[PDB]
Amino acid sequence: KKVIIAGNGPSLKEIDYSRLPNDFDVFRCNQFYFEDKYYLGKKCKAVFYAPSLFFEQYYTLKHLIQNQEYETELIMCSNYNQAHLENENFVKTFYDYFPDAHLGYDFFKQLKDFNAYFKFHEIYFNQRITSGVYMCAVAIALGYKEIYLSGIDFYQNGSSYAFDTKQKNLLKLAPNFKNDNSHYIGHSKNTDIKALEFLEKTYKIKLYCLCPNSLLANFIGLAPNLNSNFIIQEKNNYTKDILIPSSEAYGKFSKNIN
Amino acid sequence: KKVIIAGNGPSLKEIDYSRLPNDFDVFRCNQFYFEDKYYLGKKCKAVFYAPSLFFEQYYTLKHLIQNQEYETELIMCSNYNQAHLENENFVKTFYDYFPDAHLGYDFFKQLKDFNAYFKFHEIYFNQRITSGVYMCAVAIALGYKEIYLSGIDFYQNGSSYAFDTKQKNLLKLAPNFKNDNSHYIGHSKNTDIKALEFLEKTYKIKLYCLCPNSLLANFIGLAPNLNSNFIIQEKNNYTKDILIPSSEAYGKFSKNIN
Amino acid sequence: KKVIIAGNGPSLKEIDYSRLPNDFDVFRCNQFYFEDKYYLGKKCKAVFYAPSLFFEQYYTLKHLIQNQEYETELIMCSNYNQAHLENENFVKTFYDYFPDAHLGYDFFKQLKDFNAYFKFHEIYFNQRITSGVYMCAVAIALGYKEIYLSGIDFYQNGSSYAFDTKQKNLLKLAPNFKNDNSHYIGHSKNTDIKALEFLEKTYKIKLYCLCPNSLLANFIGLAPNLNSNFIIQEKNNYTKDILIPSSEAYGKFSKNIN
Amino acid sequence: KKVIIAGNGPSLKEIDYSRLPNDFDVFRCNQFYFEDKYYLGKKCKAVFYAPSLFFEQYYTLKHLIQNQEYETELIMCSNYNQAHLENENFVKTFYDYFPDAHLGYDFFKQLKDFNAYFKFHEIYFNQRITSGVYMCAVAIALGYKEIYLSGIDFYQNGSSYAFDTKQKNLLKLAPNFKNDNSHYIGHSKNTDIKALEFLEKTYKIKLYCLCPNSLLANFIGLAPNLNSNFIIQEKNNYTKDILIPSSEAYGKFSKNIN
Ligand SMILES: Nc1ccn([C@@H]2O[C@H](COP(=O)(O)O)[C@@H](O)[C@H]2O)c(=O)n1
Ligand SMILES: Nc1ccn([C@@H]2O[C@H](COP(=O)(O)O)[C@@H](O)[C@H]2O)c(=O)n1
Ligand SMILES: Nc1ccn([C@@H]2O[C@H](COP(=O)(O)O)[C@@H](O)[C@H]2O)c(=O)n1
Ligand SMILES: Nc1ccn([C@@H]2O[C@H](COP(=O)(O)O)[C@@H](O)[C@H]2O)c(=O)n1
Repeated sequence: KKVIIAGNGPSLKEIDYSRLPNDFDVFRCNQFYFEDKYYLGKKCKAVFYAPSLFFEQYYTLKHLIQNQEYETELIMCSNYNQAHLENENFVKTFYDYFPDAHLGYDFFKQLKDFNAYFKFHEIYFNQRITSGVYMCAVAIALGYKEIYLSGIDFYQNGSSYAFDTKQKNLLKLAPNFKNDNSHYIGHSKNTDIKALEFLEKTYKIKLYCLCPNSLLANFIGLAPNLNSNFIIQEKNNYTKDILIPSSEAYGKFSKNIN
Repeated sequence: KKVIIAGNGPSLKEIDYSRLPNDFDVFRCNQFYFEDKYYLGKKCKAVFYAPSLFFEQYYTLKHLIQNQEYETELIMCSNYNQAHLENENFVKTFYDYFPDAHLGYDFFKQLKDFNAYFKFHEIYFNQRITSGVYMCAVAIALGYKEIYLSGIDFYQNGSSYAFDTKQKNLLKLAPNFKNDNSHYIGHSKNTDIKALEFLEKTYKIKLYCLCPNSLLANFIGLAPNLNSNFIIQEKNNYTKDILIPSSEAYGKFSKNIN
Repeated sequence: KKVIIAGNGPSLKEIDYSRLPNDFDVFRCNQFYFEDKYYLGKKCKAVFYAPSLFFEQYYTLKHLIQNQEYETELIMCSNYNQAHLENENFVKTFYDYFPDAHLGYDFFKQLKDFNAYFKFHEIYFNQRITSGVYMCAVAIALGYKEIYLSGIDFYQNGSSYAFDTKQKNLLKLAPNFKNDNSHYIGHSKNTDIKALEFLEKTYKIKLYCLCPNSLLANFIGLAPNLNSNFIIQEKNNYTKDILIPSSEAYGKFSKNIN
Repeated sequence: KKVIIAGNGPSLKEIDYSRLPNDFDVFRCNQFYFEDKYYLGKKCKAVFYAPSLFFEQYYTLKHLIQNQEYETELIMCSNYNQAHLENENFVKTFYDYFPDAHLGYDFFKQLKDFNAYFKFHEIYFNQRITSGVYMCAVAIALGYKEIYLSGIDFYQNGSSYAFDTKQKNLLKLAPNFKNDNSHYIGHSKNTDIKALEFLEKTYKIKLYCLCPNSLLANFIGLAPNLNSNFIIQEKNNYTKDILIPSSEAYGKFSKNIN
């Protein structure tokens, strides 16, 4: 199958749907569910969460599924086996706390050349790919060959996500969202582009751009027009903030955070 | 073979023996040996002990076997790979301290969907299945297809086991037994029933109820009447309290408790 | 092949050599090299050392081999995977510090029933088999079927080894040798005999006794008279004390002792 | 293929090139890149770095490759699984920090007899083979059969490398280079020679000497004259000091040093 990999940049709201492939899987990450409409449908092949709020995102995802807001086959933690990026015990006990999820690194590390590329840039130059690029790597390891990108906009003029992230619960869990620039300073356009180009060339897969007005389109060729249809389903009374587990839950998980 | 899984609720003493299957294995757990009569015979396929008193139960079981009070093929520790439920070193060194026993989780974790079901409810909602339900999961992983339940009564009106648990040694090892309600507050009827229903539906096995007067019978269909016979053998001068290992034994095991 | 397993009791010096099998391997343990004559030849199939002085015994063995006093194919550490019996890091890094040796437990644990037998008696009853019995278990795991025993005398009237153990270096490394009873209080005749009987019956091997005047002969049938010959080669200017590694060597090994 | 293994002794500059084999791979180690000319070409099959400065050497190597000063297929850390020789966490997380490199011990330990030989001499006698000998062992494990040695001179009259090692960055990272004798006191000619002889005899490979005026030639037969040609390419504006990673990089790696 073809895969659609979606960041949460503004271009998530400016997909050119006439270019949407006929039969695809969808990869979403992080606060994707803050979206005000189902820009890519409610069915996900995989959802990816950073290690830092994985405990609360997993909880929240279960509520989303129970609520029939989204479905997903795979749940991925976007880890790297780096002490500075993730809690060591969290990773060691992962499959025992989250038996229906995966460590994304199980797949990422299958791309040796890209693992090496990432680590060198991260460790020595503080140049860190974003989640969207990480999902691409995992897609490639899973055997996907045609990758359609959207919602990747390189944090222009602030973090500027495709939705309002200033929500009480997320702000309390992750105070970095209080300010306009909440993402890692080590991210950049060039870093993401160079990484994507490395992946395409190294693993001989194909990248397409679904959003013609995104800066991404200056670097990645457009998905072909197919005259596809898409009705964007609206959302109302939806989950638009992360949920906070009880203090008893935190206590049971306390060896696995910080 | 068919398996009979026995909790230690009052219904252990009100089995409808005309419904006992012809050829079965028996699973017992915890203080099963406190029973005043051999309500299910002295031959067990497996005995299951919680991690918390495993050290003393193993010792006690060896005495029971040496004494010809019970026989058993398998000895299981009912663990979950959760730091809040069990001592980490205990689990790591288990097969070296108890070479003829098993960690039950070796089998429980083979039921991925149920492992995930359990962990989510336990961690986030403090809803904990009971040992009887854990034995069912292990039975399923071992390949059993027809499961006959008894002694499961959901702790109605106190812990109310089928025997007197207020015994000197057990009270000293586990002071929680001093009070009428000694079991985990996180247990409940709904939690056990929902879990059992999940297992039956997910793994396409069959559950039966051996005790028509138990509340369990409101939820699980009765084992068919077969006109089976059973003479309940009495017990006298039997082991009705847990045994306490020497202080030298505790010293050797001290890295594996608390 | 048949194997001769030798403790270091007084009966080591009263082997009835007319009963020595025609083609055998020899297992020796601990301070075997303190012997004043080659009671079993200088060629060993295996030598076994307790964990406690393994570091110095390995060093000493290399000197014995370099000196052409003994040869051996296998070097075994007689471990049990018990924190109270052996240093944990020592066991974890063993093959990296001693690449041509083995942990005996790699073989001992292949005898599940006997592993369980040992652990239960050791942990709960403080009944500890001796090295001679441990070598028997390892012999069985290695596939030996006929086991000829000597030098097993149950520490009658003191530790009373077949040689003088009051040597400067051994006394400094292991002050317990200063007193007449230097062995573990948890050893006994009954414990060794019961264990040997368990092994013979459980693994359907054959035990023989090479020393007709040893108390062992009250329990184990005599090796058949074959009219075999044996000239006991004398030893002179031989290594009769353990060697002590340099303080630099101890420093490098310091994580692996105590 | 045949392999050329190069230490960084003065004889690196006195190779008899008429003896250079026709088709070979090249192994270099440590500060090899300090060389003022390409005494063995810019193409390496493998480069080996000691654990102590591996973090900075890896960084530096990437710059050398980016700069087209050298190429290499394999990057090896010359480790031994010894706490006194290398940082434990460094070794445990190695493949996650350096995904395109190898722990040399993965290969060294495949030579059991030599692993045992090394450990015994190192631990008990403080007799430590040099990197050149370590590369030979790894070459043998990789399947090389004909080994041509150069740049091995046993540190005569000081460490006396084939280049100036008194460089600001190396001196700051490794103050031992400030003095004329900066190498391990535990190295010696006899130790290296005995080890090389052990390897040749044990693994039935062939050693040759490329440098007729080196003391090595008193012990190892000369590579046959083949009338081979070689033009030594000069180096200018080359990297002649190790590079120092940023303080942010050190912070991310801080669990893996000291
Ligand atoms: N303005 C934005 C916001 C998010 N994104 C991308 O969306 C993905 C998910 O966002 P976060 O990793 O910050 O949660 C990342 O690739 C991020 O870089 C973007 O490209 N431009
Ligand atoms: N009154 C009781 C007592 C025990 N039981 C069940 O018997 C099994 C063994 O009891 P404990 O896990 O508390 O040792 C559990 O399933 C427990 O819930 C019950 O269902 N009702
Ligand atoms: N008097 C003795 C001395 C040693 N032995 C046996 O010789 C073997 C080696 O002695 P030690 O394990 O104490 O080093 C053991 O089986 C020990 O019990 C014996 O049986 N009688
Ligand atoms: N004067 C020298 C310098 C280095 N060498 C060898 O070059 C190799 C690399 O040097 P170092 O391991 O010290 O970095 C080692 O084998 C070292 O012994 C040598 O033989 N004589």
